[PDB]
Amino acid sequence: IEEGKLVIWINGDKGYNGLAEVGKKFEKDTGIKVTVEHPDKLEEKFPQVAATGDGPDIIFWAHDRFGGYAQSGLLAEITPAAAFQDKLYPFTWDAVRYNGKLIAYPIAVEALSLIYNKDLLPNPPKTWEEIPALDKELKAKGKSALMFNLQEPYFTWPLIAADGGYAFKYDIKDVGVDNAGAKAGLTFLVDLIKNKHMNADTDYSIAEAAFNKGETAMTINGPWAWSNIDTSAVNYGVTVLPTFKGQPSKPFVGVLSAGINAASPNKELAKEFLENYLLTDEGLEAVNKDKPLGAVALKSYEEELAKDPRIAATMENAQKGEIMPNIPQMSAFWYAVRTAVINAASGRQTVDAALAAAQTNAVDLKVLEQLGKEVLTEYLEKLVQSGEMLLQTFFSVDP
Amino acid sequence: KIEEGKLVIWINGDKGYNGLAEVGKKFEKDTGIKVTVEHPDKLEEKFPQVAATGDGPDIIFWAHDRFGGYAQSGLLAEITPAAAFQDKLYPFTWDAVRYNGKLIAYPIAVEALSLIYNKDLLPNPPKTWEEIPALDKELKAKGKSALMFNLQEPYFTWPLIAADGDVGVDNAGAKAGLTFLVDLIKNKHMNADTDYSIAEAAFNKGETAMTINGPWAWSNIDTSAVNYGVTVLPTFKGQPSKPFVGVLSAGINAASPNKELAKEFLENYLLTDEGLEAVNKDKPLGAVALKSYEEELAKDPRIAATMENAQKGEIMPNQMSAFWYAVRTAVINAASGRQTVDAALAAAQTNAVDLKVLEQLGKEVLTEYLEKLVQSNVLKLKEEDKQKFNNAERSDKRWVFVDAMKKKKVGEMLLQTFF
Amino acid sequence: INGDKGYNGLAEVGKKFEKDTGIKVTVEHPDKLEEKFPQVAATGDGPDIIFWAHDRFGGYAQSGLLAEITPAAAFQDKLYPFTWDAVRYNGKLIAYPIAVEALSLIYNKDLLPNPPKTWEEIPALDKELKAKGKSALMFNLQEPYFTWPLIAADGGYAFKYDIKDVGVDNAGAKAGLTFLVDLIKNKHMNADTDYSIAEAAFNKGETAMTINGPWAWSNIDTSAVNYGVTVLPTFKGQPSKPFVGVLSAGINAASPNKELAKEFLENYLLTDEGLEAVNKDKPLGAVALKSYEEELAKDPRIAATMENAQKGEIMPNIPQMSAFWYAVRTAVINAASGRQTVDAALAAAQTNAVDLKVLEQLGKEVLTEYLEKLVQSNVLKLKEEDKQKFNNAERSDKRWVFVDAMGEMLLQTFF
Amino acid sequence: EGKLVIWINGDKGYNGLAEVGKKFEKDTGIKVTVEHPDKLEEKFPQVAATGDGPDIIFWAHDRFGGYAQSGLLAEITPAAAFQDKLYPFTWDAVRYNGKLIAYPIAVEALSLIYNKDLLPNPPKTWEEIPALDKELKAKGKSALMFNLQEPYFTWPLIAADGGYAFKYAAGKYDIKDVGVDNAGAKAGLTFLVDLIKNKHMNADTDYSIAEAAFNKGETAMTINGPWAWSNIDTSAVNYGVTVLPTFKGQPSKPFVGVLSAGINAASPNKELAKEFLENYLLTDEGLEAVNKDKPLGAVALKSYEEELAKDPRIAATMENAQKGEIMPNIPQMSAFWYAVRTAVINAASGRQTVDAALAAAQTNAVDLKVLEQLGKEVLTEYLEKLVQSNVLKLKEEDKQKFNNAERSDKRWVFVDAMKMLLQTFFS
Repeated sequence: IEEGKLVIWINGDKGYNGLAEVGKKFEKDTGIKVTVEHPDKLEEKFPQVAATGDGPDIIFWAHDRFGGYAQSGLLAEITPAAAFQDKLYPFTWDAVRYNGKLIAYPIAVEALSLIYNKDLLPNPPKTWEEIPALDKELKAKGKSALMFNLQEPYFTWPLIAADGGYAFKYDIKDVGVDNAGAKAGLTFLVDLIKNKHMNADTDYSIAEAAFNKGETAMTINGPWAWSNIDTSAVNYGVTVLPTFKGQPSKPFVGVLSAGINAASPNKELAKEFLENYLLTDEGLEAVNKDKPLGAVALKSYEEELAKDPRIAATMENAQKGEIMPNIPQMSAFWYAVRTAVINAASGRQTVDAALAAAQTNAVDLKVLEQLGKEVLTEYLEKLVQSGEMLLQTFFSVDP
Repeated sequence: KIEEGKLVIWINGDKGYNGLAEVGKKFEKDTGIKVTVEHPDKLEEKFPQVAATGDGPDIIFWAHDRFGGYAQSGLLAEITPAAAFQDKLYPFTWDAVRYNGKLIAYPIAVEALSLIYNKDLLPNPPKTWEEIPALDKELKAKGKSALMFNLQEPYFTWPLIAADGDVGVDNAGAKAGLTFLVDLIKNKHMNADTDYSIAEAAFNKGETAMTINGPWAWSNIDTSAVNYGVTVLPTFKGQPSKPFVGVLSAGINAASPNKELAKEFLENYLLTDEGLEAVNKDKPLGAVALKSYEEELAKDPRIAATMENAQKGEIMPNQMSAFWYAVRTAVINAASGRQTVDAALAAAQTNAVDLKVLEQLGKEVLTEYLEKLVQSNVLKLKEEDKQKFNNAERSDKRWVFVDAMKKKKVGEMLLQTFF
Repeated sequence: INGDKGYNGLAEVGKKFEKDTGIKVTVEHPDKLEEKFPQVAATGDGPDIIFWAHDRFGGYAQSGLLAEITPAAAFQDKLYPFTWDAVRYNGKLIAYPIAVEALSLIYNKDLLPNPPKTWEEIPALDKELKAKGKSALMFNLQEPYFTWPLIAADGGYAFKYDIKDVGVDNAGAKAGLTFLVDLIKNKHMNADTDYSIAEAAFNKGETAMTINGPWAWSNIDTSAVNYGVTVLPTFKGQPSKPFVGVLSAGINAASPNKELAKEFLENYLLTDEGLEAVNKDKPLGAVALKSYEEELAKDPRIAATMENAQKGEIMPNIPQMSAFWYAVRTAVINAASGRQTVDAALAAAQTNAVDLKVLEQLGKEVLTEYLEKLVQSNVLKLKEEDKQKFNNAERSDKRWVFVDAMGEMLLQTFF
Repeated sequence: EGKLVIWINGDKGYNGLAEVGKKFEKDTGIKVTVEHPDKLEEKFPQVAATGDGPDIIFWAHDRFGGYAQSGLLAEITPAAAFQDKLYPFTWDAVRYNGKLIAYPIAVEALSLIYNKDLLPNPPKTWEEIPALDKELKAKGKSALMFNLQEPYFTWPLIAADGGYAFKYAAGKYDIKDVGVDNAGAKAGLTFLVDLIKNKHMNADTDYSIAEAAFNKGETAMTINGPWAWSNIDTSAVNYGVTVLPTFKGQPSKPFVGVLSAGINAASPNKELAKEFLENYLLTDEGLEAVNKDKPLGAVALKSYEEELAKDPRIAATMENAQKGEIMPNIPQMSAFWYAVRTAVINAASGRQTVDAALAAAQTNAVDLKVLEQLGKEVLTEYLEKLVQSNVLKLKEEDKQKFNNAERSDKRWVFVDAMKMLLQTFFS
């Protein structure tokens, strides 16, 4: 680790030079050089580059895959002014809340939104319960109402959690698929499949191909999919997700966050650059020019971009949507939802039996996984006397 | 990506891939079957993946070091070599390729360690290990050393370790060889930290009289002058040194509709007095499997020495851990001196069988991990592959799974988290 | 033999089997033979024959203690078909069925002169019997040996005809368990009635009918109740599936006389007076031999014990009672307490069963190599030929060959 | 609280601890009842984890360290002025992690016991043992017989020329530094087994074989502690104990255990002990009344040890304890006991050489405990599935208690929830 200057590590999602273009505004006005770098495999270098104290002082990544950094406790806290915590939506600071204090800075926001063909469906439904009758009307014209990815729990969980449902009780303690409100949401979904308003084999590609070829009226996707539906000429709107039993569908919210290192000796100067330069109207648009940040959580700027109705509804779904879990890497809980949807959609179990078995099949999958990690930890500790070769030694030929 | 009527062959860029191209189109001239010879971005792994989904080479060109993984997964078709064409290939050059009573493919080249000496520093090499310390006695007046080879890899050390004489790496004769190896180190005829880079760099500049290497090194040695000879490895106690012998073979896919014409290329065209030399012109094969034309090369005394060394050597181990790590740290500990030679052998043997225990409880825990994934049908894998998973016996479930996963949602991230 | 069946009653061969043959031999009953012979042949020694309950001989067959047995087609028709499947284990017969045991509906002829033949009569007829201060039916529900007959009454047989995880989530176990729990919500029966609470209810005489086999018969004799026993009620046109325990004679695999054990068991023990002599000391109950069983069937309860066993369920051959008992254990208590739905309780207990049995053999595997390492280091100084025996035993039974070597059993290193 | 309860092993002077304990009719007006349950050291941790048990417990110091990691005890509060009245090395014996744990009572170590009618002056070196046994074998006897099966008896000679169990670093016995493979460990070990291969000793002798042969006059010497003394006074031998012989000029180092006591962590009366201890038990007549019943051997206090030292047997016990060094407190000591012993057996059998049997034993030991922890974890996760499934009907207060306990002792907590499922892994 070095002192005298500040740095930044970002990928090719958002403009690598837009941040540079805002980068030298800092050093032009201050004199502290800010190098801006884009390491290949950023999410795979940081806990490596930081655990010994080296690396950046600040850094950028998402909030959904952020459960590998906070667990090793590295990102230092920030005492932002109350006047600063009032520049972004009050619910944004919870997405980067940990142990009680801060862990990074919100910049923008990402969430699933209801996408509908405006010519096929001029007024999209606001209610899940009215789509089966709507679909029957549309299948007589050769179309389907709603087609989105049923394979990944990321898309299907909002409806399963629509009735009094949410990921955690606030921290594991157990898998969160037990509540009887998920029975109601999962029942409705497996019905849309068994009554043939939906197919259980619909993946992301099939749902995307059906919408831009104009074969379906609605689909579930995020701002990342907006690029490919504009190549097609389908006239589409973007609105809030449909409600169920009166409660709104709440998707997962991914938020890019500007964390800063605890081994970082330029703590404050990193605050001055992010708070007073990056995180206001002038800084983001330098970033937003090279590549769009999507909806940004900064009230000042979001509203002027909220003139785009797609970006405004993307955020509206995010404010209601609940925060992407701090226990992730996509396992445990993720495994219980997916196996519950698959077995119930094919009719092997009623939904009551499916998610009850799928959840204890999840917790007992991770007692096997962590058991296997230990014997291999003991394996690895033995040959220390002398990363994928462990696959051909254990997936070898002989028994 | 499969096809009927073409032959596609894949080989490392180690080997002349142009040579096979040279032999390839001559095939399509006398026949009409257009052949394509590529050396894809690292074929050692890409093959098992694309084998399982059915595509890939019709003929795969490789050694019999790692064909364990290929035959038993069952996607390298069985062979039918006529008896009239048998009787030529060395009695032993198949034993290496013969797996599970049935033949996997046909061997081409044979590669083995050979004692490499220059003729400038000493005219005629010593034929046994025990006299090396005495000859080394007066090669330092000039300032030079007699022998430097790689001591880190068991591939080089094991020929001397087991030169004298489950069972285990700890035996009465393994002491003898190991004891002689480390006593050379304590007298500064050799150093425990000498690796492949140091040993080859010293001989190629000519301050070492003898080395132990294979024909893969001869390219760099030819390029760096040094008038050198190649002979049989030094004897220990009276028993010959037995190096690990790789035979480089030609596997053919089991998903290939053209398996008849795949042989037609290897049998009557590839392995001949002519087409063999065609690939070897651009790539030194060392010794070769055919006999009608192995002895042309045997005029070259360098290639003859490796053949005599290969006929005495063992077949490489085909399982890439345990015993290999036992011999490694047994040599490492005793060479640095911090543990007695017999203390190192005892400590190596218990770490080895404890390595295999810790290894195969992981394989049992692993087999349990995927038995749970197939049952929950998290994958939606075809009902055929799920019952076919449950039909296969316990040890091969791991392979039936991943071939029932390369098919297509992916469960490759579930498995790569397990490690 | 053991001390619960006839030692001398079967030792009376010297007076018959042996005289014709000139082959002197005779039994003796070591006490607590439960887990005591698993190793006298683990040598090649041991007796030629052993009798004991069919509970679990499969653990003593794949480990190589029981050879294949020779019943002729004419001799197999001398015993009931269902008892051959008791000792039939992976396609081979490893023993000779002698006597069998099963549940039966215990009626009494004063409250209800004609007992119910189906299960749906008892909710509707329990009414009559409810009011007057009693109850029509009640039995142990806290251990699945009693609850499984009705739960599995509609559906597949599971064990009669590979053994690992047939599964309890079948739609029939729903109908069985749903009907049973519907009996509790209508208060035809209460959720907390195990063995003694159920027997004391019938031995203090405030319930009409019960479920239990022959081992309890004497307790109803002493308490003044006039009862018989009959066949269990059918559930949805299909008979109930009570667990059929069998007493069978297996003959060792290292035995010297493979065919002399068969010639004696088949033509001398398994004949009318052969099994009789031991039935004189013993109420052998229902016997597998159709010839004599018909004469014991004068007792209408042995005929009912038999009839319930013919269509009954064969006892778990392997160590399945580790997962299955537990699978059908936790499924009932979680469902009867209203904590889970019948469907949620079945699939959970199903998957809870096979994933804890996986942990257990895994714990067996790491312990086996833990104990195996202890004998390679000679830390215990095992008299050597107590240690070749350990190294040459089957990788599974190796952990009990190690107990042979020297009661007291420490190992408390794990606890 | 209100009363004082004592646990002490049944082999000690437990009732001699009542005469001293019944003398509490002074200002304390509090009574004590001494109690001697067997398996006591096993039972205290499991019941004191729930907050019950005696106030003070007399036990060897080696297991007090395994207790205090779980916080089964409480902070000690000795004054530094009275700390000196004991022997300063005994304070390091019970000092654990940087703390105190107990108050020293007795010092216990091995010593050379000889037959004077057979052997008038003992040898002071191990090197002259083989020549002395050569003379006694001519007369039908042997020089030395002691238990070779347990490394506690063989450790003094294996450690003379610079052998140690775990190296004391700062306040801590270095666990990556094992001293059973040091130059003098080998020097002591071969000489131990050359005694066995030259037929001077025999690898089959255990404690029972040695004790009977020594008290029947069949051997001239034996190695034992103060516990075996009374059996030798019943014997017909005129015996005495003395220094242990030196090896290569250095004296042997026997393991020094101290019998001492603690004050329960959740105990309701912690200050009430401290007097019984600090002021009473530990006074000249305090230990005299328990040495009255069953002798304590060497005591940490001076003014009564000095009275005891006039009998040369306890003076030899204390002196052999001075050159000996304290037994570590740490769970890895069992891996030490396993490593040293399997090395002795295979070296005494000629099965392996001494350098070879030592190395094969050491990594056998830690590879064995690797399987132990792996066996404890699959067990721990296995019983978690048993209580979470409610198969054995508990919940009430016994279920969340178990689940809130830290994972490491989710076992002991579970089988003290037995208000049955035993060795099901042997089926």
